[PDB]
Amino acid sequence: QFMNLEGKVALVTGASRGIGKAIAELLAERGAKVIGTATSESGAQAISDYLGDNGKGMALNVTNPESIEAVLKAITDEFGGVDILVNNAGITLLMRMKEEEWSDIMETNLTSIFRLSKAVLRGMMKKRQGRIINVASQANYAAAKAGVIGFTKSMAREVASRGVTVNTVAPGFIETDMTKALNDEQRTATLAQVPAGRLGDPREIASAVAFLASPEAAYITGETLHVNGGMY
Amino acid sequence: FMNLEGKVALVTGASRGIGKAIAELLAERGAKVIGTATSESGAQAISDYLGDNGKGMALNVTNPESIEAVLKAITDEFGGVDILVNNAGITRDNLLMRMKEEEWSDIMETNLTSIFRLSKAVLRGMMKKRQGRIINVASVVGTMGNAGQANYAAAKAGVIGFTKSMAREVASRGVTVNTVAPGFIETDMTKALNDEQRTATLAQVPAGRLGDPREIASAVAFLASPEAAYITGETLHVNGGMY
Amino acid sequence: QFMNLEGKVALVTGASRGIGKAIAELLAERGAKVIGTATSESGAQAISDYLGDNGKGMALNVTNPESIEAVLKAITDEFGGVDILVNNAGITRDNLLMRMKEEEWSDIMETNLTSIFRLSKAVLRGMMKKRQGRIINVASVVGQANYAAAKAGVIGFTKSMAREVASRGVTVNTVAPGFIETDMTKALNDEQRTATLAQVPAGRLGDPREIASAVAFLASPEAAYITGETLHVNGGMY
Amino acid sequence: QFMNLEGKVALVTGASRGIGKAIAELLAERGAKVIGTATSESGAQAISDYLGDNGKGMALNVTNPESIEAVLKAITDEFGGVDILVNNAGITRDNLLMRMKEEEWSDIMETNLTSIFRLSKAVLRGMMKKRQGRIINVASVVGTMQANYAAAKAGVIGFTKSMAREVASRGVTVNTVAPGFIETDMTKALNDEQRTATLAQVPAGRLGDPREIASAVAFLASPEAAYITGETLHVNGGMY
Repeated sequence: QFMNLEGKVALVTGASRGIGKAIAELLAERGAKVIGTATSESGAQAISDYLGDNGKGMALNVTNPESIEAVLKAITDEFGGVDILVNNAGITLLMRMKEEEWSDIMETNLTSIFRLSKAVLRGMMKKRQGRIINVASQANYAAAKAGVIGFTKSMAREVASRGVTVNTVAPGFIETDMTKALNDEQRTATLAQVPAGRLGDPREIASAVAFLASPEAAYITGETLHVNGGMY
Repeated sequence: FMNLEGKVALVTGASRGIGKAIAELLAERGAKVIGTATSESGAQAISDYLGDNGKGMALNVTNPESIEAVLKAITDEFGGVDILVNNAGITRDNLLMRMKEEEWSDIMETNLTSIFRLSKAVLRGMMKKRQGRIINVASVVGTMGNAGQANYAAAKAGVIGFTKSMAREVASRGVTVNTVAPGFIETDMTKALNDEQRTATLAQVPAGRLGDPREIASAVAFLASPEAAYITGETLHVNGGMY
Repeated sequence: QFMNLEGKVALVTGASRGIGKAIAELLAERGAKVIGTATSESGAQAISDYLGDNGKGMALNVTNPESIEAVLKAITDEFGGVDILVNNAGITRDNLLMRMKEEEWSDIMETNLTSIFRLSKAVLRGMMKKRQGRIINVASVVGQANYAAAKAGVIGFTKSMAREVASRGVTVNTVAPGFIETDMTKALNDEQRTATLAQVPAGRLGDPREIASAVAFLASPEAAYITGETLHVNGGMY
Repeated sequence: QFMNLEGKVALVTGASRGIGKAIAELLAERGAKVIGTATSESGAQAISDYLGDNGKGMALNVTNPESIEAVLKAITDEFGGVDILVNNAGITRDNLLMRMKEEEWSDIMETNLTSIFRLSKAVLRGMMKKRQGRIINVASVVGTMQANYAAAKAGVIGFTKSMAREVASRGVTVNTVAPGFIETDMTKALNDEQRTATLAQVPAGRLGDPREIASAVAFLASPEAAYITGETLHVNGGMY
């Protein structure tokens, strides 16, 4: 019965690969009915393929209110409301950083948190039980990440008394298809920053998320959990 | 000592309270000061209190064209901006659960994206001179404390994230980038409360009084001075011990 | 096989009651062989009584090097080295600074901060030889300048030590409880309870088991990339 | 009248050289009557020599209650109570924890942390009587990084925040200044390749000057910082 998610419906945004995928898979293994999202239909189909009976994939654009609305309705109709929301969808030189780079980061990595969070909150508060977990893996990225943490603390305070927790997981350097493609000199350089002397695995971010999502983390909210091998 | 003679300062949102106190103190320390308001009459009132020590200009920090025009005018008349003080603290209280998306994005544009635009527009000049100061001032906390400013929390934290990150890119060229974070400061709204209400709001503040706008000004003037050249990426809290 | 502690030996200091006890019980339930401590022999016996075959209790004074040494030798001989150390023993000596006495300061430093240094150093060699270890310090957010100093110190020690030992497979973390239901809170009047809950957005006190869960998670194989971290369990209080 | 310290009595512990000295000098230049301390009498005499009329030096061991008491009495008798306390005295005792000795640990605790408790408490009463006071802890320099010290430094910061909350309502502020890599006699004695390597950690691309720590201290000590308390002011050229 320990950290068991039977009966819970989880929505994991941006679940095609790496961290997102590891999270979706672990939540399914712990008993959740899982809905993972991608930006395209084929993306959504690949997610359905790896979840099989434990859930399904859907197409979602987190910068589009209509897409958000349609996806939540479909989830609600087929599975019941979202109990666990994992906001993992996101994207990535100041003297030349352009207006569009800045605002795309704000919309995709920060405002998306606000929108999705607000769209699932009413159902969670009616049930008196809920989990929102933001995964926050460059001045534009930094501002948005810090904003997600500011939002997390502040919102946690408003919704705690209704049984909903709101937290952030902050990965360090994690082994991605992108990290694997770097050369060995670059790999060695990056690891010099990490006292543990290795990259993290996506499954290690998944574990942190699964823990916060469980009944046994009910008194943890407003928290940033760092998973970085000692890097900061 | 903490002398700003020969420096050109732009203080956004200098009509009243904190903004005004800052613009006045920077003028008293020798800076040529340009304060801004959203309207022309606003700009005129600023000109009126600065007299010889500077002038006021109309600026909308959400409008690139307004920004460009204002910086050109400053550059032509005074030379580039040496000190930029961003008022990044124009908000009214509200709960995250109550606020709608338009309130959210207006706060983001006015309080956070404005910092990015203004900062980027003054940086080239500062880096060419190998000397510069950018100081972001967060909003005052009002009657409803931190709970009341949940609407601003993401923006405020973002300004701090931007500050640390950008400080790192520009430090080697003699530009510092810092934030001042006021606590509960005396405003017209707080003056209007009764004494029982003041004490109640003050129960959060160990110092047992509200801060004066001049105290925020001092902190800003210190960071803006030559004697703070090794301070950057920092948030300086001026809050009488709250939290 | 998930968050399973089979084959691991855990030492939980100060396990007589509340948080300490919850931790020792949960670690046993997850498969660890657990040694819990108290300051007296009868304390140690009560701990043996609730662990039964999953471990035993021992008398330990964390301000006494000899006591530390004797306890570790006994653990090592009987069970093998310590794999998991939970530093939970601590005390309070509240008072206004203007009245605070030398002894109230130094007892807090010795019991709540230096003890972490001593116990941590005494288990580290074994853990580094195995390339696997967990050290978890439990620090309550609880006239407290002495307690505050010591707690901030434990956090500084944690971050700094984590950096030295990470590359040898040992993690070092802190769990920071907020207001938790203990014998002390149960004894307060209803007006005082309502006042303390006004500080907590979740609107209830935490359960000792909820601190135990956090500790058990960090102690598990699945938290191998988490180190130098403070995990706050406080219902939103900060 | 700006950041003026005329009429204030300042005690700066550990004022023989570097940061301590720069602080004592600056506070004197801003008008304070300054008492700087060293561990020996000749140390105290050198301090008297550089302060001349603006103050004097005294011998003090911050791990010895009797020494603390004697020094405070002498200050009080001759100058009046301490208005500004700068706790700068500290040491390092480096070592990996798996080899660090009990005495290294406890000497650091006593010298860098408990000393703050003792000196702070000893000046507080006079400060609260006047409804005006400043306590500033300087939590010293990183030196080509120093692991033993981290617990004590973090403790000083915890103590600072917690104490600030108790005494704020009586006009006393309590803050910390946290220097980064500062040019000292020890940094001067590194080779050039080592200096370059350290500076790679610092975005500003140079070491700080002791005077720059002094400025931060003098600001916090002034009337114009009356609403700043419980704060750590970092002076590190962007390092971290």
